[PDB]
Amino acid sequence: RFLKVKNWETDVVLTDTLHLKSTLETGCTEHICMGSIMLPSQHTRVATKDQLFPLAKEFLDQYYSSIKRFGSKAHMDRLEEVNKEIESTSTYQLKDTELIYGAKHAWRNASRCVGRIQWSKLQVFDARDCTTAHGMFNYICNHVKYATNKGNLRSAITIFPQRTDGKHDFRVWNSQLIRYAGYKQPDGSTLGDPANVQFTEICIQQGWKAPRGRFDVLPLLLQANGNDPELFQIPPELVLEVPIRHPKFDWFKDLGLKWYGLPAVSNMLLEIGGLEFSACPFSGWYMGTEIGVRDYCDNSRYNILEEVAKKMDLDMRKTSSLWKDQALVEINIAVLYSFQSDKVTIVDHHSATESFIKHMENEYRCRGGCPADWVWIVPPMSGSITPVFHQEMLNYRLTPSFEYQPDPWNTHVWK
Amino acid sequence: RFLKVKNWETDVVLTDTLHLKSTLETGCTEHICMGSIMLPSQHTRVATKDQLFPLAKEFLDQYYSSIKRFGSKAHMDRLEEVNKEIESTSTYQLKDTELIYGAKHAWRNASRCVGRIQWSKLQVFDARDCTTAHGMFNYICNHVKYATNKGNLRSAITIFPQRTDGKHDFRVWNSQLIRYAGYKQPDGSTLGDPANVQFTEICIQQGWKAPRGRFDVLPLLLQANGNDPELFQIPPELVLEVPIRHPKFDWFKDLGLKWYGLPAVSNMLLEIGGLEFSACPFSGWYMGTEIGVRDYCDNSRYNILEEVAKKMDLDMRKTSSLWKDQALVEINIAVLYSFQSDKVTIVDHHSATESFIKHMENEYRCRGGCPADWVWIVPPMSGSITPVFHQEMLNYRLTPSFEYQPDPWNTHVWK
Ligand code: HEM
Ligand code: HEM
Ligand SMILES: Cc1cc(N)nc(COc2cc(CCN3CCC3)cc(F)c2F)c1
Ligand SMILES: Cc1cc(N)nc(COc2cc(CCN3CCC3)cc(F)c2F)c1
Ligand SMILES: C[C@H](O)[C@H](O)[C@H]1CNc2nc(N)[nH]c(=O)c2N1
Ligand SMILES: C[C@H](O)[C@H](O)[C@H]1CNc2nc(N)[nH]c(=O)c2N1
Ligand SMILES: [Zn+2]
Repeated sequence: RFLKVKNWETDVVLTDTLHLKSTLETGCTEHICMGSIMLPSQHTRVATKDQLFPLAKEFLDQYYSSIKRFGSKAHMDRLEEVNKEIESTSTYQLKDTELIYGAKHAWRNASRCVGRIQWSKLQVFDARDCTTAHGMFNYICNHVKYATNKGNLRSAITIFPQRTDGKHDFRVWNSQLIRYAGYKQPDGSTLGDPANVQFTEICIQQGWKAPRGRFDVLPLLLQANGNDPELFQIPPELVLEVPIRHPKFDWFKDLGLKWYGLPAVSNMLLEIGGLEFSACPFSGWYMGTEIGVRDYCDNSRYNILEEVAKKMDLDMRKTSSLWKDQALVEINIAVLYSFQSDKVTIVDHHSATESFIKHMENEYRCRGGCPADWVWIVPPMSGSITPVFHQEMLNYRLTPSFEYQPDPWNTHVWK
Repeated sequence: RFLKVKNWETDVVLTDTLHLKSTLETGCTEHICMGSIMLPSQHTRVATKDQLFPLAKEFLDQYYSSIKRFGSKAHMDRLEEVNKEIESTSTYQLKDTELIYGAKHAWRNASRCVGRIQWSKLQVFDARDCTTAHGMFNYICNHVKYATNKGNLRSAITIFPQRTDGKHDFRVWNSQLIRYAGYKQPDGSTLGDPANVQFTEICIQQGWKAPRGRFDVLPLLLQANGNDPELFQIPPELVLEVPIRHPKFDWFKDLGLKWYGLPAVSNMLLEIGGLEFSACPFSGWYMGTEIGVRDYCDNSRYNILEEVAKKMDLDMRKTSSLWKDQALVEINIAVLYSFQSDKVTIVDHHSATESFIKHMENEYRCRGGCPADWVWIVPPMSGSITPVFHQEMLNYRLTPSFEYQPDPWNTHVWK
């Protein structure tokens, strides 16, 4: 088919033929839709040689087709050359160019990502020569420094060697390079970030000297070629942080919150031409809601709506006073304010969602489509006053892609 | 299968086997998901006699199974009796009991409805004896009065005769029984409600004396047995309205807004046992966001975020001041306040979404499932601070159901 998606705020219509090239499955059948299951058996990530050539063939056929050298001799030699090498070694290696293309297009194809207008502006750091945890720590530190750029943030990805057998496997055990620690208390309450409490304990299991407080930058746990991971502390000077004040409430400093500048997802798996990159941390800059709404106000995250309402002196008795809503807008005004007053790159959820629509336009004109996940594109506050609420989005799974993968501490055969 | 849905705020898991009894299709394939297309060719509504018996059989098999008389003689006689009548007339008629059951279960199965905890408490008004537009006006007026109950709102539905040939067809041309008018201006701007401007013109086409202002209660356009529709004005005393003030801002009265108490969708189609009820207006009470967020603040609806921000004296220059968000919480505090201070039934979006989770529990315990549409369940503001943001929902199409249908003024062969 050649499906149509509509915007109901603007009566704009686009036509999607890109979904035809789609390959992977979604979890939805004809009789059930599953667009709200968080981690489906599809989106989560062992492969053989027979399976491997079509995936190389397909990938190389789009990559040459993109530089305007489709199916020619430079193409067919390269198809022959990897075909041969996949006979010989049963796997193969990517040209430096094929890696940059594959990486940028895994982001371009990430349907849950609102910020994809910047997909082509991605710095690829090739760390396929890495052998040790120390080498990983060094590539990662150089990633942080470059991406952070003293607050003028830049998108980057660092790609450690691809999985081979499966038991020799590079992994960053952190879910993000920079996260705050999470400790449980005597009464059972939680200090820091409740999300990471299990991870924080694994780091103490391996000998972390926790400064058992709130915003405690976790160390890195780096697994190299299947070996047992090792702890490393990012130099504090390389960890940029923003203290959250408000442009009205002088008591907002007293709240005493802060966040890190650099969102940098490290636990994902990067698929290119059938090869699997189990360590591939990637970074950009924050949309405000990801801190102000989710990090700070999720019930099982920092859960600050309590204290902020109290200090605003709010009708906190009734549910229908909307005191939760009132304090969520102020918390998000203060996150934005703080970040921009410190020259640290941040986008508000209005600006970013307007850009995604602009982006969808381009993707539909110059590519014939753009897979998008409305459940995840719409910002977690003020949904319908942002234009993506009113935009129909076809979700489908293209490749190259980022995929979820099981946490290594269940998989990793220890020793 | 026997699928599992998770809540990620509470780590609660439910098992869904109800989807197995599902019948209709959703629009999603294995390779595409379409859970964000507004009106899919599925959800929109001509049927023959061969098709008709299985649908009667299936419906009667669940209805007797519910009163604890599954497949017995009272059952088999009734299956024989409608089978015979479907031979004879090629259609059939529903027992008063089968109509109440079918109606309540069309609501129970409406996966986009957040308020379904009250599905069993539904007043069914059987208007299948109606022959004229005047009879329709009278059934509808009695609906409004009963449902409104002087602000203590009650759920009701009024069911005009089922479609037969297709060209003799009862329709309420209004989309809701009570809506405000929409007129265009000289400069092209819009007074009233821009949604209805086409409808408002059709009513003036048929001779409405528009009081060309804002909150102008539209007249009813009633089509009876295929005949050309006729205009009727609900008695003003039967149209309950709530003037919107704020519990801080004395200037909020000066804004000069008001809304009607009774949400009452009239343009839907009710499917029961294979029979199609083209006129079936149904009502309950409002969730606040439906007025404060969508009606009042949609760009192509009343679009009041401008004036409210101005009066709050807001940093309206930058996008990232979040002035749009700030004025949306106040507008929604004032809608709730006003409605409850006037003893008119209204639910806030926190209260209603907590109830839907409680409801989902019951539906999964005592029925094995509950189809839900996350795109439409999550409230259009403060999504993630309400528990339905964190709840995975399987969407699937059961029957009896409400279905969309084309507007009659394109279909109706005039004269
Ligand atoms: C440029 C600034 C960026 C912004 C503002 C941004 C924003 C977001 C947001 C809000 C989400 C939803 C996830 C959540 O809310 O927790 C997301 C998802 C995602 N983004 Fe982006 N992102 C950016 C850059 C990047 C980069 C550089 C990459 C890859 C190189 C990337 C790939 C992804 C992926 C894979 C997902 C998740 C898809 C899934 O879970 O299946 N993003 N992003
Ligand atoms: C009891 C109070 C009720 C509340 C608070 C409520 C709330 C809602 C909301 C917020 C929606 C989403 C639509 C939108 O936002 O525009 C919805 C949809 C819907 N509701 Fe309910 N509703 C109520 C009663 C009812 C009743 C009495 C019926 C039927 C007898 C019903 C059947 C439906 C249907 C069919 C839909 C739309 C599904 C679709 O578009 O496919 N609801 N409701
Ligand atoms: C580079 C970047 C910039 C930015 N601003 N935000 C992000 C967050 O992206 C991601 C978030 C998650 C976590 C899913 N959530 C935790 C439970 C649900 C997984 C991913 F794979 C992402 F890519 C990334
Ligand atoms: C009884 C009741 C109570 C309440 N509080 N709200 C509603 C609204 O329900 C509905 C809304 C729509 C319109 C869809 N929108 C317009 C463009 C998108 C269609 C339906 F079929 C509904 F049922 C109904
Ligand atoms: C159950 C549901 O799928 C889950 O809460 C999703 C909903 N949409 C989301 N959207 C974003 N951007 N991030 C999220 O974590 C989620 N969580
Ligand atoms: C494009 C999208 O499907 C459309 O805007 C939907 C999204 N979710 C919704 N949810 C509700 N409750 N009401 C709506 O009108 C919509 N609109
Ligand atoms: Zn789907």
